[PDB]
Amino acid sequence: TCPMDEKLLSTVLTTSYSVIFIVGLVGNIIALYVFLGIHRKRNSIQIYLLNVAIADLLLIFCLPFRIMYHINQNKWTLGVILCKVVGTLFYMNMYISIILLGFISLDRYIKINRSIQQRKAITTKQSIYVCCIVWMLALGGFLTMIILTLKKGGHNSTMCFHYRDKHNAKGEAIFNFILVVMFWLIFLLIILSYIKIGKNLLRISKRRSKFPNSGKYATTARNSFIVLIIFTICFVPYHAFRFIYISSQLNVSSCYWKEIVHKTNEIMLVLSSFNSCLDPVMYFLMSSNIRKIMCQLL
Ligand SMILES: CCCCCCCC/C=C\CCCCCCCC(=O)OC[C@@H](COCC)OP(=O)(O)OC[C@H](N)C(=O)O
Repeated sequence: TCPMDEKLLSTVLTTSYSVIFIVGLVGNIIALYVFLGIHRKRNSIQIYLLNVAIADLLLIFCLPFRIMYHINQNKWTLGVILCKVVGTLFYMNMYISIILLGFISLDRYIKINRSIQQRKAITTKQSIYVCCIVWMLALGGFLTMIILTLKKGGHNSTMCFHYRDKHNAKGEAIFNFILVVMFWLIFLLIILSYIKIGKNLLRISKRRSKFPNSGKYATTARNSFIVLIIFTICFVPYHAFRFIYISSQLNVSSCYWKEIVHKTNEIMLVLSSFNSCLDPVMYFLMSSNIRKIMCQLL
């Protein structure tokens, strides 16, 4: 290996992940309470948000093991089993979050731009179907990768999450390439969905047929682009560098490349978990009723 100094990396990762842990924990607990407590009835969007809250709660649950490993001595005291379990559950949660984000955007685009009257709220059915399908497929992929790693591989060690070349497991390289291309497709769908939502609300505000509360359309138009840009800044960096990460991880290379690649990936993961901790606060603020509840309570 090439052991370059990483005390500053350890400190920044520990503090960032601890802040993300506390913020995402409080955000996701309050979000779960407001999705099961004060929402006796659920809509498709509320179902998808509840599942994003669950996925993110599991990501904040994954965080403390990462902070322990990074702060203790940058050494992994537990077995290779727990290493692979946490390292796989984290990515499982991230890509479940991203798929559910895409699904919310798609339903908002079918609800806002093209819906003329309503849908008679028959949407919770296929909402629960799609959420259960995606969760089961994600459990399938997570267990597949964890069993293909724990037994088929020959390499286990006493340190975790560190940079390891995937020449020992090319299946993981191809799995990550598949995941990156599908994330870019999902983000293309999100960008189409939210751009079209903003444009439709902008034109409707431009006509302004009915004078009363015609400005709420401006607020919603800004909110569409806000959530698109937050998702764009919190995810596109990581998945844009991941192509270079895979390309470097499956060829002969010097170590100096390896330190910069590893530390870039650490910062990008800090960003990704930052999104997973923001999203509940985003739903708290963007909803009129919840924002009024918070403002009158605070
Ligand atoms: C329609 C098909 C969609 C397919 C996915 C279904 C939903 C998603 C379900 C769960 C993802 C499971 C984890 C996948 C891991 C991909 C990323 C990756 O390569 O992580 C590797 C793990 C180690 O895994 C064993 C080889 O990395 P770590 O060692 O935990 O961290 C190393 C490094 N810090 C890094 O993360 O690059």
